[PDB]
Amino acid sequence: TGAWIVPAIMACYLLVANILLVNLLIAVFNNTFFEV
Amino acid sequence: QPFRSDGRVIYCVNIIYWYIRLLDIFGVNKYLGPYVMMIGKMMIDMMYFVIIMLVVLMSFGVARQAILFPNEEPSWKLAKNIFYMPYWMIYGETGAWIVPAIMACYLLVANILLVNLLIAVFNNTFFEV
Amino acid sequence: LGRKIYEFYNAPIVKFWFYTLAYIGYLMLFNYIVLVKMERWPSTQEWIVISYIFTLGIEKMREILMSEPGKLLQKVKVWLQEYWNVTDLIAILLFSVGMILRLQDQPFRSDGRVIYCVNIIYWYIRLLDIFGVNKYLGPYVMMIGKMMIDMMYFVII
Ligand SMILES: CC(C)CCC[C@@H](C)[C@H]1CC[C@H]2[C@@H]3CC=C4C[C@@H](OC(=O)CCC(=O)O)CC[C@]4(C)[C@H]3CC[C@]12C
Ligand SMILES: CC(C)CCC[C@@H](C)[C@H]1CC[C@H]2[C@@H]3CC=C4C[C@@H](OC(=O)CCC(=O)O)CC[C@]4(C)[C@H]3CC[C@]12C
Ligand SMILES: CC(C)CCC[C@@H](C)[C@H]1CC[C@H]2[C@@H]3CC=C4C[C@@H](OC(=O)CCC(=O)O)CC[C@]4(C)[C@H]3CC[C@]12C
Ligand SMILES: Cc1cc(NC(=O)[C@H](c2ccccc2)N2CCCc3ccccc32)no1
Repeated sequence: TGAWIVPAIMACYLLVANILLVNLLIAVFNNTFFEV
Repeated sequence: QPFRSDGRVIYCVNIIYWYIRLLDIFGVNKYLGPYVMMIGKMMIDMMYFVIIMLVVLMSFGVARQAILFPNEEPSWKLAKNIFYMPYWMIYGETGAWIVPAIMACYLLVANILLVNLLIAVFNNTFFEV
Repeated sequence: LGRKIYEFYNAPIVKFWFYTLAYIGYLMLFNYIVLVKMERWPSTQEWIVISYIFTLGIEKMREILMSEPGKLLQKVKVWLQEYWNVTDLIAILLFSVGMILRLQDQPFRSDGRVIYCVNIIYWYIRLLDIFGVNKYLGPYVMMIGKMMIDMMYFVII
């Protein structure tokens, strides 16, 4: 009936877990290259 | 036989070079030539990266092989384990907490440091050529 | 000929290459004593690693004694201002604790083996300080140094 709160959790997990934070990390480690 | 299998293996390792040899021709293409020279610079860059990658990675691998499987007899299969098992350790898993610190540092320094260092290195080498 | 030998072996580059060949041998013997069996009494390959750690401890004591300031606490603080000296001392007391636990019977031998297995990690990481001098590896070592602080601030988020 209302078993749809869980796929929203997996959907936000896929949205913010790798696809945000990992690309933030290559961006951070790319900016620190030329400064040193 | 069994020298026919050795000749087949030598043919099978020669076809690799006879495919790699096409990069010298590709070196003349206005769009492939920069990529061939980029492979040429990235070979030296990855060669210098490989020492730090080994120092980071096979030390843990030795740590995993000395924490787990504590009864491995002296044989040459130990070296094959310590540079084959951590190569495929993606799917692998009172005071029994020293091991999760090892996995935690492994996840911290193995991919999430060295791989991003590698896209950073290969991104800096783009505009210079 | 003796003057030539003494002039060769007192050179700093010769000392550096001799010292890193002795490390490479130390890493080899430490890998051997963490992969092969370990009994009530240590083998030759483990007594060599024990003697390695004890002679470095004596060398670090000579670094404590033979330095520039005259006060003992002042020269101790000056030597401990460098982070690598701190982690080297931490590894020396860690190895002596692991050896003392290993010299006892079971289950303390497993604890000594675990302490050896966590000390080999630092004794591989210590090579980054040497790599810091390579014209091509030194930038990468400093990049690891900045990326440690960057990943530490990233880890909270
Ligand atoms: C840090 C990087 C650059 C190199 C790491 C090298 C190690 C992975 C090697 C170097 C010394 C090797 C050991 C040297 C000697 C032996 C004995 C060998 O057994 C025999 O030769 C049987 C006969 C006998 O000696 O009794 C089995 C492999 C083993 C443990 C080797 C396992 C792999 C080791 C630890
Ligand atoms: C900077 C330098 C000191 C690095 C080079 C290290 C070598 C000088 C060491 C490392 C491994 C050592 C060996 C490790 C084990 C043995 C076996 C040991 O013999 C036994 O234990 C029983 C007899 C046997 O079966 O050999 C005799 C010494 C020997 C050859 C050692 C001789 C000295 C070696 C070659
Ligand atoms: C000059 C720099 C690059 C250092 C070179 C170090 C090597 C000369 C050492 C380091 C590890 C040593 C090995 C470590 C352990 C063993 C096992 C040892 O065999 C045993 O302990 C089993 C019993 C037996 O002796 O038969 C024989 C010597 C050997 C191969 C050693 C031979 C000498 C090695 C290769
Ligand atoms: C045990 C053990 C450790 C070790 N090596 C060092 O920890 C280090 C070193 C590391 C790599 C290459 C060369 C030397 N080293 C040895 C002597 C004391 C000392 C002083 C200042 C800086 C380095 C250094 N050898 O056996």
